[PDB]
Amino acid sequence: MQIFVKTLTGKTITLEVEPSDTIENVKAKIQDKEGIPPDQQRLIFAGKQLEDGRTLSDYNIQKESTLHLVLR
Repeated sequence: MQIFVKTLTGKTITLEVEPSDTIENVKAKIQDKEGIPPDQQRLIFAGKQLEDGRTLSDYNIQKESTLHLVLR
């Protein structure tokens, strides 16, 4: 499924992911696409900071959802 990741620079990128993917995997995908190191990535959805070892499904992230990416 497609999701959106809205960064603080004005850029929103798209990713192809599965709800069973871990947050760590998603951060690795963001690194692949945009070059941002995972340890700098703070991901937020529905007021919650996302934890590396959990999955997208754990946070009820569905198709066409938007995550917020803030850099540490």
